[PDB]
Amino acid sequence: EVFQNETIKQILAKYRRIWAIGHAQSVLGWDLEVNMPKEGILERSVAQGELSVLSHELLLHPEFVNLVEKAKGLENLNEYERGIVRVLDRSIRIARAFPPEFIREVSETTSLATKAWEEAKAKDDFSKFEPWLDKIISLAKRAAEYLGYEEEPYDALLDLYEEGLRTRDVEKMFEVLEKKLKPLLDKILEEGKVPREHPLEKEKYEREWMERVNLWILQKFGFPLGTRARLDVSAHPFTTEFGIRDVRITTRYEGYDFRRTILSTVHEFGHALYELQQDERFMFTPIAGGVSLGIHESQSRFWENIIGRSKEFVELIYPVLKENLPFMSNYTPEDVYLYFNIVRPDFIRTEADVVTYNFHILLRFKLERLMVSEEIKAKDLPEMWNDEMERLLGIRPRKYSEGILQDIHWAHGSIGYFPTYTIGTLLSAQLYYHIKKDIPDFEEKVAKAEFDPIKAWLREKIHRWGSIYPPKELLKKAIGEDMDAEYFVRWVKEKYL
Amino acid sequence: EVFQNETIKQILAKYRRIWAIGHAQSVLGWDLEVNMPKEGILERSVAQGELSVLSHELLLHPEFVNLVEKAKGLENLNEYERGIVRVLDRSIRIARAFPPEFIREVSETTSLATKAWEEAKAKDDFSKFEPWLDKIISLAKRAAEYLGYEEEPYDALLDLYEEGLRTRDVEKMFEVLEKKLKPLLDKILEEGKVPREHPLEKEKYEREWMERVNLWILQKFGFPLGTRARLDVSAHPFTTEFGIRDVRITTRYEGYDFRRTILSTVHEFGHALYELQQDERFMFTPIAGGVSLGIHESQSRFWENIIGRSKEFVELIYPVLKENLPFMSNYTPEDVYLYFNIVRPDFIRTEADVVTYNFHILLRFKLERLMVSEEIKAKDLPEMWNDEMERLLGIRPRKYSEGILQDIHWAHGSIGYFPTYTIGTLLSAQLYYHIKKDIPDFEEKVAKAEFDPIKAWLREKIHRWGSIYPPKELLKKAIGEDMDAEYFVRWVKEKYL
Ligand SMILES: [Pb+2]
Ligand SMILES: [Pb+2]
Repeated sequence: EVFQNETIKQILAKYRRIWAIGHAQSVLGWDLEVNMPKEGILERSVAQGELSVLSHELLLHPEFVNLVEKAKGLENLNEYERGIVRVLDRSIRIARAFPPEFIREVSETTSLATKAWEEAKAKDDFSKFEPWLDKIISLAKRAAEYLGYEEEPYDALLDLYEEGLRTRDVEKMFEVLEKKLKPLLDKILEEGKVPREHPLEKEKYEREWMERVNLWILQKFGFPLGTRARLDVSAHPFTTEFGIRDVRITTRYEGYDFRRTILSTVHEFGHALYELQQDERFMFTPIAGGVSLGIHESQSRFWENIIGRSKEFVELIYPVLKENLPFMSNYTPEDVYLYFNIVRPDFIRTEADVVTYNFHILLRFKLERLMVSEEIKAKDLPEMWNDEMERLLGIRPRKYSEGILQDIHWAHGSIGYFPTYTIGTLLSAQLYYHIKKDIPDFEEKVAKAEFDPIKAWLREKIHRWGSIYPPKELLKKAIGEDMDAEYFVRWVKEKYL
Repeated sequence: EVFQNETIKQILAKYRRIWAIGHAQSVLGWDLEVNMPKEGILERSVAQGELSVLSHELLLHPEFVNLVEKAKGLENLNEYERGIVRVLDRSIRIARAFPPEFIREVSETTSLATKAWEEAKAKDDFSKFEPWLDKIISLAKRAAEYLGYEEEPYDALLDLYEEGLRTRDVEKMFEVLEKKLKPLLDKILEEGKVPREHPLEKEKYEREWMERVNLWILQKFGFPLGTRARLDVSAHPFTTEFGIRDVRITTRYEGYDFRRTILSTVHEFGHALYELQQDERFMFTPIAGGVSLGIHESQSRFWENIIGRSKEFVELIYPVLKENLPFMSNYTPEDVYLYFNIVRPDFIRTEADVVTYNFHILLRFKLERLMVSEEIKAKDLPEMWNDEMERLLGIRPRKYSEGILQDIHWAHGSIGYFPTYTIGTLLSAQLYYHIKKDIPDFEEKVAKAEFDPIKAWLREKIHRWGSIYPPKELLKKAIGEDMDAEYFVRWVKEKYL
């Protein structure tokens, strides 16, 4: 049926091994964050490394590569079998772009740069990370040359994190935002409409109270606990796919500002539902699973912002908040709504509201493009970051930790990564209007906890496709168009004005 | 220092990969029992299988095998480097003894036999497992021929589960038992000394009560929770070693008969301490970790029976039982002692007291030797089992589930396995007297929760050695003698008379 071709089948058979190591890498990663006794890190780390080299070795074995090439030279194949080849070709390609010596240099520099960044952020000192940032800039440019690119070198890094993404693509969405979203922010901020803060931010809670609420919400979403999924706690919330029938998410309980743990769980649910609603005929193959960071964040932001911060979701969860939270006997459902939608330009990207969030990514996009294109100097980055933070949000970091040092990404060498976050927020708005068309009683269904039709919509339009088509081709096919920042602007306009 | 030789080092480097897959297999196995959502079994199972073949493939790679052979031809090497070779030679040897076609036949037959046994036990029908038992008997004999053996074919299976174990060895310990332990049992059973049952067996408890007690006991043992170890719940208690700095044990809360969860946790602690107190200079090498099932059960039975069922341990935990168990306000510490040491011949091996336990293994030993030696018939096994149960314990199974069908072992094909359980019980007694010599205030230290000297004793005598020496050579070196069933008899005599 789905996989008929003989060459395709020999590929998939070998792929199972590669798939198996990945299954193990997932469990290892998850357990490291969730259960592993502190001192087990050294042995966990070596195990993780030996497998990564093994995995890489298997993917590039002459036999495997020969089969892929061969199959790529076949015209008989259906879309599914073709997907296998597109996906695996991109993998083999990216994998052999880096000379083993370079992969080594990066691992080394990265490891040491993260450690140097980690203390530099805590002690507010950019000098302890500066040199490392210059080394990371050089590697990025080299990487761009190893990968190859048509227009700009930055296209190569961007394409690394989002298949088919180009600098011109990123350049465009941010233009639409700077001219149409920026003013909307100013207007919102000056009318005193929504508040910049809320007293519920200070309300303290005991872990068990909120885990009762989160649990309740996940059950309302139909999250298959104990059967195909799990919810646990970790330093930072994340989602993992051990398989189509085993997807797990985590969250954290800060102990205060309950909005955090709630929306964070919903955000991850969004990533999980996607993996959960994959097509089981693709099990053990490279076509199963989300196609990219961008499409993936479209799913997490859909559930978090489109639904989680909507008034209906607030009414739905309101009674549950009252039952488990004592301090809730002093607030009304509107109080919770205003709380869930506060808008306030601030220093930290991870804390930014939905309106100010994308500007944090835009500035990171500008510094990144310059870093890899012109001859930028690390020692000069802090000021460019600060001037940008000031030009977009009116505020200026007073210490490195509130500015250029807040995120780990650059120290890990993740250059060209940041823009996929904006893509998700944008796509989450676009998707909303398209579903708002086939399900006009969207809001009513949310208020009543009838999410099956919405889950089913997402499945048919995005999820079931897995990695069959590249990100862009996937959108056209399912939404009849490409990404368009415009929707995000309307969504915001229609929500705050 | 420890690993100097160049050939040894190239071996250890390649071994890391093999070691890494094993690290992953452990995590996979553990998570399957402890966290995995029910439906994730298919994908977990395939992952587990692909790795086992990979592992096997790596162990037998010409490069690896050539290095081992080469090193085996070196006379310069220290005991440690030598240990590496002994261990790896035995592994490569055992691994290539079975033709790939045979490994396949067994996997197939085993899988289907376990399923057929699983229903056969539930529906009390031996016919649904009988044919499968005949197939398993044939494989066992073939296996013995593939492995090779000097005296009996059964030596080959025995050696498979306990390096260096011979049928003559097993034959001996059971002789000493049948003539010296058997009467002791009769005497004990006829004087009304210890009871055959206790009312505390019926006392019900809520999970949280007992997990407070278990937790307390593990902390009294110095079990490094959150740092190098964990305690969780699973269908059946077991211990796993993800690493020297990551060892985990589980237990279960039946909900009644609290002795079970307590001693079971202590039993597993025994296995864990062993892995925990390994020598870190052997990390990532084949010499780190327990040498065999036998030595391992010596450690679990040491802590479970030598200490866990001793009067001092009962006094130590007594106050804690009172605090968390309401129904305990009706019993005294002697009541708990009698309860912990009841003696009663019964049908189920896993439930047998320490005095009647070894007879369950002796009968399994007799049927196993005949099955692989003479031309035994599956259809005739039930009656031989029943006559043996009657000849040793006076009772006769009335249904297959109480007899020949109670254990999974044969259906898994684990023939020649059972005797390692007796070895552990025996060795746990021998060890007691040897430690009773260097630490005559043994009992006093237990009553006061001063276990460090006892842990240290075990480390120096057994644990630190890892897999450097074969089981037998290990005993001689550390205890100045070989296993001798006699000690177990005295221990029992000195405890019940
Ligand atoms: Pb996310
Ligand atoms: Pb055990």
